[PDB]
Amino acid sequence: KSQIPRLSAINDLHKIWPTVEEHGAAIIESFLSLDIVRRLNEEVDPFVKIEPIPAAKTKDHPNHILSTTTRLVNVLAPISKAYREDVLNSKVLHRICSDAFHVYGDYWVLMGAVMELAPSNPAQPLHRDMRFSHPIVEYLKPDAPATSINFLVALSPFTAENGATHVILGSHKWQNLSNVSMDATVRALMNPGDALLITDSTIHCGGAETTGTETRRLLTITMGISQLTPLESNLAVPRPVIESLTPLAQRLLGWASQRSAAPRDIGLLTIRGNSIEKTMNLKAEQPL
Amino acid sequence: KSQIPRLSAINDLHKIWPTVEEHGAAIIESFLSLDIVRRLNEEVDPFVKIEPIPAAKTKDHPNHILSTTTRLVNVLAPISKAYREDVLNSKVLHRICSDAFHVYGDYWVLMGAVMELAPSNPAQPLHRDMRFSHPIVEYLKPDAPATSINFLVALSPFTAENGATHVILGSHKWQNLSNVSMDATVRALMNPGDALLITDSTIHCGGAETTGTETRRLLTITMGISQLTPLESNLAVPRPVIESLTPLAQRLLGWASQRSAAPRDIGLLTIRGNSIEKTMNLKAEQPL
Ligand SMILES: O=C1N[C@@H](Cc2ccccc2)C(=O)Nc2ccccc21
Ligand SMILES: O=C1N[C@@H](Cc2ccccc2)C(=O)Nc2ccccc21
Ligand SMILES: O=C(O)CCC(=O)C(=O)O
Ligand SMILES: O=C(O)CCC(=O)C(=O)O
Ligand code: NI
Ligand code: NI
Repeated sequence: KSQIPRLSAINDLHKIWPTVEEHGAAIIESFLSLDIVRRLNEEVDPFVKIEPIPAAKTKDHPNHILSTTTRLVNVLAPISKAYREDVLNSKVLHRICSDAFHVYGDYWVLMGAVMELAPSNPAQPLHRDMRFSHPIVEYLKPDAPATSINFLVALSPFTAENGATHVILGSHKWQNLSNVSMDATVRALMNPGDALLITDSTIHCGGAETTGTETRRLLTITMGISQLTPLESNLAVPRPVIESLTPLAQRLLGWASQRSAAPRDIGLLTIRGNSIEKTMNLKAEQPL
Repeated sequence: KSQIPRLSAINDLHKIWPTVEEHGAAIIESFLSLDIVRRLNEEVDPFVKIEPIPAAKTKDHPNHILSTTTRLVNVLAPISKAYREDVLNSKVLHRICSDAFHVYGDYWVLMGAVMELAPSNPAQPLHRDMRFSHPIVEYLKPDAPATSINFLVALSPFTAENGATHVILGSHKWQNLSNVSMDATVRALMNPGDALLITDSTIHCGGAETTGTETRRLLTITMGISQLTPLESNLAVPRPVIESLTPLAQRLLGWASQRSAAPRDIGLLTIRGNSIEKTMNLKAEQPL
């Protein structure tokens, strides 16, 4: 069985989305530079350590899906300068997203999260994303273009023994799910900064951590059309932080109005025919 | 040809959604009381008068669909006490919406707008709503439950001669649109406070104003699943106004996290497993 296609972020940029469209998955080598990975890790480190279990009793929106050996930290903009500046303005991410979502219109971040898997974390069951937040997605026609995609960025090494992600190639086009098995999977072996890109229909899972010593970390960036509601809110992010961002980054975090691809688009999150950014007089690129 | 079913808001409450489900439209008699209509009208009056044309050059999100003899005013919460208190907490609206959207989960306001049609306003072309903002909706399977519904509330009399809404009964189930004609329509004749309820698949249009003297006004409330992005933003609504609302009204305006109907729902607009309202310490029902 054939492996996940590997593509250069520098050279093969126009080939990335067509590849995912065909196979359901692609590995983007050096999606983030090692410098960006280093700064991202440093900035999120303490927030990963203080994060409780996903289904902690203190939470009013507990995650009952993820294992107790998973830690997930979202709403990264206020935590990480590298995220809000480098990741949110990634030329590669934006080319892929505009290739992917042009049929629908504008796109934004549905969730940007760091996930850290403790030693001996078991494999996740094979799944498609979005089913515990957006039931609407299951009612889309089979040939509907993907309404969200997920960049699974390695922040530490992904190996077969430490739980590298499994994917079933071609499974984004499957309607009958009788042949879903771990026998049908291939692995996303990745160095830090490489990204596995999948769609919301790609059948995949986190792998089993089998060493008992290694901690695997990733940055998962679910990008989706602006017509779908994000899993996370940036409503509580301080205005100085928001005003430090580019207009594009502001749009990605829901601090701007949005547009569909309809020829006479009437817009999303508008205020009596005017945008959020015009109405609130929202500055951009103001240093902290 | 049969007329639009007419139902009591007081007596026939459980019958309303089943009726719309079957026929694509229903008239809810006295959906709003005359007192609520009176206060709503008084409060929005000046904002309708100052509103420019829908496609005004001053706007960065112009509406190129609506006629120059239409005035549309949305983001009503800061304008109208009657809207934000009485309309947003309507027992009838909430029963219908929970009946309609239980398969998907939470719902909210996609747009609440007052529309005023000037004398001699021409008929709109026959259409389905949501096509100039949510291209995603066209990619839903034919049997997918409606993801949004529209309450067209009469704020002045709707008559045949002054442009009462046209609907094609049963058209919410149509896939082939070859028989779409004004010959297939019936009218929503309504007194102020009556509401025409349709789905996002019901083929309908505003009627022709033929008197040359009468100004027709309506309150259009598009309610939709919380998984779809609103056409309008309440991000710029002052915090004192938001904190005056009920928790339910806050949720409807995007000032709360949201839930899907998935058995192990992980939530929408959450902040590291906690809700917007918990994180921002958002008060509710604090008088101005
Ligand atoms: O919690 C998340 N569940 C997944 C689904 C899933 C996870 C584990 C096992 C089975 C299913 C999801 O739908 N979305 C995301 C996306 C980014 C990070 C976490 C999740
Ligand atoms: O501008 C709006 N266009 C309509 C569609 C339409 C209107 C006129 C003529 C043809 C199509 C819509 O999709 N949504 C709404 C909903 C509430 C108020 C206005 C509109
Ligand atoms: O652990 C991984 O590599 C995959 C994680 C994943 O698919 C998820 O949490 O949704
Ligand atoms: O004018 C009416 O009664 C219908 C208005 C309408 O359908 C719309 O503007 O979307
Ligand atoms: Ni997943
Ligand atoms: Ni309409």
